[PDB]
Amino acid sequence: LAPSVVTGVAQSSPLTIVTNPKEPRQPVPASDGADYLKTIPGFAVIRNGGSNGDPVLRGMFGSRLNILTNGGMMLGACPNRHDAPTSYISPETYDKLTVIKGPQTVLWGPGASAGTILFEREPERFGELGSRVNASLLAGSNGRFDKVLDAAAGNRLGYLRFTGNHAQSDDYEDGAGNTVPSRWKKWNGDVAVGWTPDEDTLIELTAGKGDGEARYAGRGMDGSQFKRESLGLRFVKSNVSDVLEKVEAQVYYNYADHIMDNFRLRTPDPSSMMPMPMASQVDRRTLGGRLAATWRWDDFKLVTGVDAMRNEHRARGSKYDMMTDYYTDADQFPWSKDAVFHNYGAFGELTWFAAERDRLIGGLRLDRASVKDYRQTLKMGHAMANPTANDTRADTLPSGFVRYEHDLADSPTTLYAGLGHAERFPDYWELFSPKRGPNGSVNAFDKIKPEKTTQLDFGLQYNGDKLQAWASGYVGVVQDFILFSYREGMMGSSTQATNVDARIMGGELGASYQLTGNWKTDASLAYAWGKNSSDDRALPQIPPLEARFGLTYEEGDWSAGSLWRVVAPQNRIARDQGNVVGKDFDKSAGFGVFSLNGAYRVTRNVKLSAGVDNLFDKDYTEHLNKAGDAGFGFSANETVPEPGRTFWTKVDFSF
Ligand SMILES: [Cu+2]
Repeated sequence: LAPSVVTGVAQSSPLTIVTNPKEPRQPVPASDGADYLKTIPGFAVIRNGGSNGDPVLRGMFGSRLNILTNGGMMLGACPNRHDAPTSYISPETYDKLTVIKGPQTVLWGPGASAGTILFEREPERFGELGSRVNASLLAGSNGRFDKVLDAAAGNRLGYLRFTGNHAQSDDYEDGAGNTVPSRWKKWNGDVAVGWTPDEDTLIELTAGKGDGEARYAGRGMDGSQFKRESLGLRFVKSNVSDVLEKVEAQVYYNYADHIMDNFRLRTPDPSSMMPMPMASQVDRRTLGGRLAATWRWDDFKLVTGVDAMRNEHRARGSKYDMMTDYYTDADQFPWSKDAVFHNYGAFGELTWFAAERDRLIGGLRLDRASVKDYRQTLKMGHAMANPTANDTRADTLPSGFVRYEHDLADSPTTLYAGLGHAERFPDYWELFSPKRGPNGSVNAFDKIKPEKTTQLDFGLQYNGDKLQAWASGYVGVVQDFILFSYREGMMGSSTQATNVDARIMGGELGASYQLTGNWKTDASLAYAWGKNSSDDRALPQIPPLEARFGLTYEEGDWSAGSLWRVVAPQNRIARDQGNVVGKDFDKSAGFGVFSLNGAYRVTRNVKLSAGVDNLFDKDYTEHLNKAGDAGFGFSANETVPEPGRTFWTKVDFSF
């Protein structure tokens, strides 16, 4: 019953991790989605600044990760992924965070080859008139102040819910004494209205908005605006018939309106190729929906349904009169539409409960994806017609998987093995951001092929008395892996997208052990590996081997913890290759980082927790972090350092 700080999350069932994002986390997150994944083994984060990192799963980047919020897809608008999908998520305002590793589900949309990440809120459960309140406050080094409110009220027939947050921090320092360009500020407000006419029926309306800003040590521009607008309608109908367990219907609308520039959170770099003030505004409008039936009978469960999605991207930019020194801000010009995506899919998942110790799960999905290029012109020179203006392209993509789970006779042990095949239609960033496409093509839009992934997942759960253990491995091949290559060319830096063939393997494992009634210990390991077979060399942007060691003492109302994080050097690199955000250049040094936490239950409604992160003020950087920008003093290919010693205190309220 004793409160504690979360430093790692175990895998609680085959391929699946479930955690409550409201619990304090001990390397302390910057109020974004990527940081709350740092505690799940297998995740690493490309750091841009103090917040809004870009999540990598088993070395896989971007849309290979399927990231949903309440069942819906929120997509960013920045062509450089300043505003990756997790940058809009404040996890403390959600109730549950679920990760499913590998291409092992078809229920949640197309293309999820690396895994599926689901932030969800539970519907209120009032049976009579009442209210509940959850809230938290966090105070830390470098002006870190966070504020969270989750209030609801209702009765048997319906409810109203408000969740909200305001979070901010000044620039932090690395372990060498340097101020890193990294301040950020986030806020969210979301309302939910629930109608429960009877216990077999729920209809929920949601709407919310947020905004933010972030300074980016690792970019030429900062994010001065991360506007989000969200609308959602959900309908869940239970026990419809004796076999129809559940019908689910859902629509959602998500809008992102992002501004980056070189003059609101920094000064233009005189020595750079942007000495004049310069702003770029972009937006993304996403409309999608889902309809799913769940059937149960005999020893079988069948989930069947369809989904659909449309999204639209537009941009406009500022102007600088070199003669007048007159600046015309981006909002003075009309939006120019540049891209529209569509997807429609049908999916089905069948489970056979053979006997009591054996489960077979099989899933299939057929997707129809299309995209239209609306760029009339391309942006060295301002000229350039666009060769594929108003062109469309489409494909039809089947995906599926089979998984066997066997429960042992003489132990609390589950073994599993799965084969998955996933096909992903290319990203906005894979089609529109590359300066060049494959050789001989007119552009990336016209030629880049869908990515096709075939992977074996396997592993085991041990749910013992004093020992809790789990392991999960994977071997896989990727046909037409979409890879970025970087060139200088005096123009600046310029990117080419190509398709290559890849081999991947890796795994995660971890154990929890109750030493005594007060002492517990846990460890985890994560490894990922990648080879570019077409070019006979290593895949880029693969995080090195990582281990975590934790030790906790609990005693009635309080606990104390310590944590060692140890990561090996990454000597497997592919220089000047990567994705749309980052590229490899050097082998990384290994490092160790040490942290302490504690927690105290003051009462049943208020608990306190506190941590020191990186106690020894280690100066270090991660393999995947962005190179620092020359305008901030960084040498060439020197990557953004991680924070030095950091103190924080948190008070959680539950009424
Ligand atoms: Cu941007």
